[PDB]
Amino acid sequence: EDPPACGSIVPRREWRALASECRERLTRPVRYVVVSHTAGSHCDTPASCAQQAQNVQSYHVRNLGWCDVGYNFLIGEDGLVYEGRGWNIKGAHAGPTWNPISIGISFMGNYMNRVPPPRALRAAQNLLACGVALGALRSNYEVKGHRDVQPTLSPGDRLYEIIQTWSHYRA
Amino acid sequence: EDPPACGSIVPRREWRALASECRERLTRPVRYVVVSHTAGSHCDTPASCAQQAQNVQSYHVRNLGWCDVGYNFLIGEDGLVYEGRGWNIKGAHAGPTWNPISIGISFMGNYMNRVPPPRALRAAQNLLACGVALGALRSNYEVKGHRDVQPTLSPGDRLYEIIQTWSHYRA
Ligand SMILES: CCCCCCCCCCCCCCCC(=O)O
Repeated sequence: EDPPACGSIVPRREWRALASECRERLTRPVRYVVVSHTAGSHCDTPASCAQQAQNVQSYHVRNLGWCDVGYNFLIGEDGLVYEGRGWNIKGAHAGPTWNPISIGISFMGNYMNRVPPPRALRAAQNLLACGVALGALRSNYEVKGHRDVQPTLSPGDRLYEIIQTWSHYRA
Repeated sequence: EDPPACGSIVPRREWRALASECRERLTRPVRYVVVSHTAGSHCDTPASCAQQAQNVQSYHVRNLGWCDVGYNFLIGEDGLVYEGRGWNIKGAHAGPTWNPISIGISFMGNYMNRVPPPRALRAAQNLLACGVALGALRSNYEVKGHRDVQPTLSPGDRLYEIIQTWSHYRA
């Protein structure tokens, strides 16, 4: 229901997601974007990646007791973006400092010794673009690695060096 | 014009397409979008869909002797948009009356007794928005079924019924 909709995103319902219980909202236009990797399994198909979105969310909700999967968005290697908390709800990916002043997107998989296909990178940037068009993101926006803000290897050596060559990337 | 690049499209190089020998351009902004199906085998993974787009292009160039894949864009059930002749080049999808004044989008598969998945419909729709934003399509552009402009079943009863419900569909 109620879809138009931008950057070709797989809606929560499409991926058979449990419902959110999160309330805290993000004050848009948002300034930062933090890229992480789930550090979980990778997947390269609509089917496999939906099952992985579930797996990630399930771990976050049933096990860490969170109100919803931690990320605002998840990127699959199938080149599709999966809906997490979204543009409006504050995420849980970067620590109390960074969670309310940024959107966090996560690439499903471990990218330490592996690199994400061009399509996933496309879906990523394309995702950010839609964000500006929406007022959710800030056109002047800045990109940061998960590791650029938290003692963590995330989003992986391989992927980390790519987002640095991104134009909107700041260190 | 309107600089920022739009949406996620799998480029030619990526699905391994033969080089295009087409030269006749379209006059921007285009007023019509004609939707068809390939009535060929469907595909639901980036991997399998790239092959299929190739099979379709192949069949058009090698067997029908066209300058390129007939469609301007192809949609896969993997939820991805496959680049063909693209926005600026007259295609070969709908006859001499319609090929000079329209964009042809084809859904890979036969949608007579199957509907395409939401991710497919979503990609197709997001693409059209991309066209508008770019100025390749009129903001008031009109979507037509292939059967509405030529005598064919394509784009399939199921998919035809769906596009009828689109904001820009005019029989
Ligand atoms: C290049 C970046 C993406 C731009 C693509 C065009 C954006 C138009 C599509 C916006 C979605 C239409 C509905 C409005 C949003 C909503 O209802 O939530």
